[PDB]
Amino acid sequence: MEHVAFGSEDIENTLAKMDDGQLDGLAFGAIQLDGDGNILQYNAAEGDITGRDPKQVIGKNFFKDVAPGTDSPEFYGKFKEGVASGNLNTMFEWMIPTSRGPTKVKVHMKKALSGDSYWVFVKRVKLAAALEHHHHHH
Ligand SMILES: COc1cc(O)ccc1/C=C1N=C(/C=C/c2ccncc2)N(C)C\1=O
Repeated sequence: MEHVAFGSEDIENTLAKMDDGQLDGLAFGAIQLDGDGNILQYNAAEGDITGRDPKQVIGKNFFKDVAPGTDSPEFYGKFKEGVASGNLNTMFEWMIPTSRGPTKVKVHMKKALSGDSYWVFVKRVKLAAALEHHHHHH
């Protein structure tokens, strides 16, 4: 009846009942990974922004092709980290380097309700500028 909300208290409960059709309707990115990190689900929204295909990512790991070079303890490490505890709950910002240039965004990974899957949402942050903070060598 109501619309979906990013980082909602019942975001998983809602999506669990919703299918791929509605998922793509979302105004944000949604990616479901398995215990190993294999792309189980992929909403069109994210596929459009990033430029990746859902039926093409299916089976492939998020750090395998979906994100080459993301095999760090900050991203990949956290993913498997929570999996060991049985509740991958992490919320931080990530940099998505593209052809047009790097752009900061919001990343949220919450383990599914069934436990045999993990939800990964992504929302582009607001526009903003920045400067350099370099000093003389010491
Ligand atoms: C939450 O993070 C993401 C969500 C997504 O949906 C897609 C991507 C990323 C993150 C990253 N993607 C890349 C590189 C992609 C690439 C694609 C095609 N050719 C060369 C490189 N790097 C370095 C990332 O950190």
